[PDB]
Amino acid sequence: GLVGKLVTQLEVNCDADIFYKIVKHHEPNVIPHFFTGVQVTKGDGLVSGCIKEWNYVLEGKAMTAVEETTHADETRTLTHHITEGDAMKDYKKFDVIVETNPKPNGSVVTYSIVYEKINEDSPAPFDYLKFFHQNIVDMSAHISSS
Amino acid sequence: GLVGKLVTQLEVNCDADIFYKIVKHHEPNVIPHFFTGVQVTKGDGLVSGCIKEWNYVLEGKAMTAVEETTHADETRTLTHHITEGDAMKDYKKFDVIVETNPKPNGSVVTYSIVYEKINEDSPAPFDYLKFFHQNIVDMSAHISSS
Repeated sequence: GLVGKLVTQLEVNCDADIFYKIVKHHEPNVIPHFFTGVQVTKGDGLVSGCIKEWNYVLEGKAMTAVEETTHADETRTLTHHITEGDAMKDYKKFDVIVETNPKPNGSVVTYSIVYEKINEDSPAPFDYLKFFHQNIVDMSAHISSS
Repeated sequence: GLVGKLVTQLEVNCDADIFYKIVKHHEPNVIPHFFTGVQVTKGDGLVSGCIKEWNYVLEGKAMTAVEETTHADETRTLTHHITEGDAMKDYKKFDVIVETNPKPNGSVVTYSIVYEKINEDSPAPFDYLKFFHQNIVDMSAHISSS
């Protein structure tokens, strides 16, 4: 089982398009972290994404990652493509996809971690899944109606 | 974020229908556990599922659960419906759905935990997700071609 996907899906009381625009322009200050990096444009001058080098602390351990982020407004989807860092000691591929859709009924938010392990001895990224989950729960608790 | 779903999805080198029949009739002896219970029939005499009371040790702690299992051969789906036990101290609802499908390309196996927390102070079931993940990885490593 070398190729796989972990998912955490949450219901949020908020319109999908609004919530996506919030997620797209926001990060969890309690968590030690910062980034440096650049904005990417499509060629008309308006940002289409970013490339960031993160310095962060996960389960007590300091780590780095380089991620390229792209977005698709029409499907309310953010994609983080990790190319380098501590995660690449365990994974050949590590992508994080964030989707927001309206309930058939507010909204449903889906974090997916699409991964390929280096070898069988690599863990699956349950530590990252819980991290992203708690971060989006925290951000969702500071948003409210009206 | 009280209602949600956790998913672990794995690729396995095995035909989907065969793998489903394996999963359907198998349990991880390393893990302390046993069950008692009964078989359920649809009314023609052939088993359609089971109702089991599990005694198991999760992350060092002894727990119990009562689960009703049903299956759908045509969609290769097993459904475990938990009605009682330690998990119900955290969740109003706790269902585990196991699906096996062929790759568009072997197979893709999907464990989903569909949950509703009692309150905001309840955890999401990352401990169960990792447990089910490692159990299906273990079972998949003992299966091989030909």
